[PDB]
Amino acid sequence: PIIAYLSDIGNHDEAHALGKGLIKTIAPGAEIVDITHQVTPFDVREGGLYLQDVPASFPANTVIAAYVYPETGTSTRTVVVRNEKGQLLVAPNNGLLTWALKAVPAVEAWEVTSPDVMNQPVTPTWYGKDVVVACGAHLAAGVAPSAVGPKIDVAKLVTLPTTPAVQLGDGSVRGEVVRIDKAFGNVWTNISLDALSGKTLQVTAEGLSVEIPYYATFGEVPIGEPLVYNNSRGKVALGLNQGSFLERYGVAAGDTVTIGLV
Amino acid sequence: PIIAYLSDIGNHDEAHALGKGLIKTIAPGAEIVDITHQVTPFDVREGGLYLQDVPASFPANTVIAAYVYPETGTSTRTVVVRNEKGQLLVAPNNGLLTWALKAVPAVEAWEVTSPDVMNQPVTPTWYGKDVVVACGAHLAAGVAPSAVGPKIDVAKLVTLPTTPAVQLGDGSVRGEVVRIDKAFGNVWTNISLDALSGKTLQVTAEGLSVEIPYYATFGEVPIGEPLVYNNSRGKVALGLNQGSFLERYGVAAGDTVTIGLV
Amino acid sequence: PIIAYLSDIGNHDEAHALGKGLIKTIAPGAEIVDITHQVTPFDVREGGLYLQDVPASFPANTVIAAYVYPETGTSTRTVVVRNEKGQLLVAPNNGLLTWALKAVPAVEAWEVTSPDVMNQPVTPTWYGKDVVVACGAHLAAGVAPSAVGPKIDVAKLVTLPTTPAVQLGDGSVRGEVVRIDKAFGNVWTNISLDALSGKTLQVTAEGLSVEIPYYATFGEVPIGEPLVYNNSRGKVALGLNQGSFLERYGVAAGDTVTIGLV
Ligand SMILES: Nc1ncnc2c1ncn2[C@@H]1O[C@H](CCl)[C@@H](O)[C@H]1O
Ligand SMILES: Nc1ncnc2c1ncn2[C@@H]1O[C@H](CCl)[C@@H](O)[C@H]1O
Ligand SMILES: Nc1ncnc2c1ncn2[C@@H]1O[C@H](CCl)[C@@H](O)[C@H]1O
Ligand code: MET
Ligand code: MET
Ligand code: MET
Repeated sequence: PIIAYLSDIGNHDEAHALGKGLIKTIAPGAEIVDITHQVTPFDVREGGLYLQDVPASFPANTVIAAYVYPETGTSTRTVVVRNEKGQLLVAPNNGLLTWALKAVPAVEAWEVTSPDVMNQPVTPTWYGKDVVVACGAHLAAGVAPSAVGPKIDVAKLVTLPTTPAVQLGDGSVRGEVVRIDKAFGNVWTNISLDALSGKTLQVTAEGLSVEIPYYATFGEVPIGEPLVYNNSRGKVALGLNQGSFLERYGVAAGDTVTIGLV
Repeated sequence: PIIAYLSDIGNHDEAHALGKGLIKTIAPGAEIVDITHQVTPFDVREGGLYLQDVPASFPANTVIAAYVYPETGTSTRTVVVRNEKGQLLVAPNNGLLTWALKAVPAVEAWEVTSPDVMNQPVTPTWYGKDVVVACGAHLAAGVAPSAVGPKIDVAKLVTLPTTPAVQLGDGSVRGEVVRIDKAFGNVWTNISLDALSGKTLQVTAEGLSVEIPYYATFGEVPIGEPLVYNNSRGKVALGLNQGSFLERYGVAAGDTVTIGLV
Repeated sequence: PIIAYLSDIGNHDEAHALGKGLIKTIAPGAEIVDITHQVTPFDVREGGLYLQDVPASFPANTVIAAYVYPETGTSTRTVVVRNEKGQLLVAPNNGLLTWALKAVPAVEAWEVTSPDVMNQPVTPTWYGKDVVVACGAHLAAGVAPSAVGPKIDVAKLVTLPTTPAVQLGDGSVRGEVVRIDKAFGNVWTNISLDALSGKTLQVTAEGLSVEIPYYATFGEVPIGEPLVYNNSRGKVALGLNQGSFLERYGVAAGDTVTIGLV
């Protein structure tokens, strides 16, 4: 069994590793694979976006244990979700799993109430470790999901709002910068390729209007010059060959962007 | 067997991983779990604080291999310590293990002198890899601790000084900021809750004097507002709900802080 | 089997971990050991330098899967190399493996052409995951190297240029700062000790000329003062005891440096 592990606690001190110690105590045979622990502090949306493509990439016998949990020690509970692939996801019921479940939908869910899957005495400021990680490790060790607490309708899993890309009427699409690919400065939108229907495109945002060609990969434009492309996760992206589209055009996550032909 | 691994060498290049290569060469069956490699360069105190809670969180069959070793290649030796839980700790004898052993005390110790647990030819500027990690991997592979070198009285393990919290006489406690919880800006003191005996508290430091209520977790105060709480490791902490108490009040590690009722 | 994994994609989000998911899907029994994912974006030279000492440190049954692949989705292919130790290396054929193969030379090589070792449909902007990592995992799972595609003469592996240290005639050596040891600010040159033949040395670069003694380790000079030493990888290095030689003298990677006796 594999536990895929994400938090916003950072990798710069022992905290994230104390969770790993707990995993090994409960499930010594579980293989721990970090997703990241560098989610922006308290940023449930950034964390959930990071989780979107994890289900498709990991084996079906994976437990995804993930928390960005500024609600720790409150009425906000942790949930377990079995998705269509056979994976189990454990997380605060705060919208963290919105995109992972869009990608690979939930078939059953449960609320985590049983102390026998918790690390007691649970500390109020770290439910991330003592409820989420603890329960993920019990699932990895073979505890049945239904033994964590009551079933709950898939419909009661909290979701955060997602802005659809909208076709405007002439052929251009008004959408949104979903995230920055921060290592490189590439800009990832929510605009699907099949929504625009070796052509060129007009791209519009508050800062500017530029004409940019479409290519399959960075190297099909000269160093420093821009391209629109289809990114690894199926959506329209903006970049510069071996440069930072973020720094040059100052785009930001959440900025409305409008894209259309010629 | 689990090797829990900490250094100040960073995770930004291959150096920390070359230790992992050495572990796998000596003990292919050992599971490597990083603690962190981002300890501040040369900061034995920060490293040792990071190690304090590792013994309680990890299984008893764990070897804690840890170095912040600006004394590498000198007369400062490496030691092996068996603690009350059955874990083995390997580290420079430079105070790095002060807090881990406060938390879970040493029952026996040894000086590392036998070359058969060293990666020879030992390089003078990296005893961290060639003595500490190498010996940790031999311990993980089954080498007996007594085979590393001479026994030494627990009393000769080097410790760094620790400032006790002092009750002043009226009911307030003069203490010290032990560390900053850097991902979030929470401030961790050495003041125990049972030392202050839903109340409010006066907190005093050089920068300021403010009145702050006590709660069990961040979410019991509105976003942006301060709380005193009991942190996950048993000590009094200062934070802001989804904010940085460090940045707002400018507190620092090592600052004397005084806290008392109403 | 061990997969040693390097990229320039960063560890701050899920991308590097999606490769790990793919590894576990193809080779669940493979142990994944990160080298680093913090190579500077697009910096093939920095990545290859990081890989130089990996072959010697890792077991012979290691697959080194490494990519800094700004050529992804282009005619630049991925290669498999068996080196003298029995390890397999998988990487873009773009010079990334120059130094790893200097250190432990290639005995056979192959071009990766067979789709049966690729993660199809390969995405054009991430050959790093879908060709390099995918093929590394198949090798770890037992696929034979010759089954990846056509053999190629070791001579056709792309290399990047390396500047030799040159003895100038009087006894001083003109060389080059190969890399900065970034955690600490130590300066690593390409000058061999046996090329200079408890003495003192004159060190010359554009910024300055200073006299610096030679010692085996940092602690043999007082805190804050400079030393020339032999670093862990066999070359002449410049540092300050518990300080940053980079910040004090402003040296940089690629700066010509000249060193000689008295
Ligand atoms: N000052 C603070 N205010 C609100 N939430 C905080 C916090 N410090 C840590 N957490 C939150 O504690 C969780 C562990 Cl359960 C992390 O996920 C973090 O999001
Ligand atoms: N310029 C320098 N001065 C003093 N100590 C140094 C150093 N560079 C690395 N180390 C020290 O070398 C150790 C590996 Cl044995 C690290 O733990 C580091 O603390
Ligand atoms: N805007 C960009 N321009 C050129 N190359 C880029 C890029 N963004 C990512 N990569 C390159 O994509 C690889 C994955 Cl195959 C990484 O190794 C990276 O070097
Ligand atoms: C930017 S890293 C290269 C691959 C990335 N997944 C993309 O499609 O933009
Ligand atoms: C600040 S991260 C949340 C948990 C942490 N251990 C604390 O008690 O402050
Ligand atoms: C600078 S980290 C200490 C060891 C390093 N490998 C060196 O020789 O400079």
